[PDB]
Amino acid sequence: DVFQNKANVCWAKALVPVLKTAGIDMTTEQWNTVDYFETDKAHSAEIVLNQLCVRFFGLDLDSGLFSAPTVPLSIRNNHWDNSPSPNMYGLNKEVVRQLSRRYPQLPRAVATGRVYDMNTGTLRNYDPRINLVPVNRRLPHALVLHHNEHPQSDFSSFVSKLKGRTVLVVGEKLSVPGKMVDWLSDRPEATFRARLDLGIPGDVPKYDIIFVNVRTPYKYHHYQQCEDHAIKLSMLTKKACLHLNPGGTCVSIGYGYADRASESIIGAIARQFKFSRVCKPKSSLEETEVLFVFIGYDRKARTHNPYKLSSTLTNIYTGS
Repeated sequence: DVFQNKANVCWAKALVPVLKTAGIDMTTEQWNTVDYFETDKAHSAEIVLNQLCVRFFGLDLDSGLFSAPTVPLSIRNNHWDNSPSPNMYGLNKEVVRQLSRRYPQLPRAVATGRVYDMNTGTLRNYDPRINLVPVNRRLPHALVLHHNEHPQSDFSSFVSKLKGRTVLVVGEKLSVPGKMVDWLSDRPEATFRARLDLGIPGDVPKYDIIFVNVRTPYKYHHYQQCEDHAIKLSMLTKKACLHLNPGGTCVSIGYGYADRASESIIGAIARQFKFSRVCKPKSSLEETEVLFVFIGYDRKARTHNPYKLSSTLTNIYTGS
């Protein structure tokens, strides 16, 4: 039983038959290379599928590699399962055929659940470091050249300088001088105590400022860190838009949008605000770290130009 001692990995479950269409059989050890499996947290089966697709085959879901409507990934009662729905996935053999000209051993990889090393064209056993980026994806901004191990960033000063009276801090505790601060976290001392992997609870009230004080560990690459953070942007940063007063502000720790989900999520958040920017205060030490800044929450219809935030991210990360 690969899911022994796990209570919150329905998503990994649901993925078994999807992954099986590409010959993949994940062991417990291999499942532990997914952060949320190891820490036993609620996750999106779809984001995880994209992660595994890249690691195994060096390609993300926009390649169409899993676009065959074979197995459903569905949500019922906030539980992932394979119950019938119009949200289906599976190895697409036509797509495999198209890709085989450029990637001769890819059909064998997807037949036998082996890693297609985009670097060598040769087959490997599973290792999350072999394919660090999807080769099919045009990255919307540059990624950092070097990552180092710094202490955590102290954002107290930054937040205290924002306009607004009422603050909700989500995640790690933060003192904010001169403002009222509610605290949402899974700790006994929190104003609102809840499991943050289940998102901002519906019964949390509205605020002037929401600061998502949540980090994601760097393991292999900026890409990995970014895609592991994506679910938190969905569950916290995006849900935070429902907990803002008119004209309110949401600020969130992030790592850009290297992956397709982060990009989509950020775009959908950005459209609900009059202003959206990215910055990296002097207090932000970890090289991949940035703050997404969303100012002036409204319900107005509005297009978003992703080139604005992408330009800024490229500048921050390349020192340009």
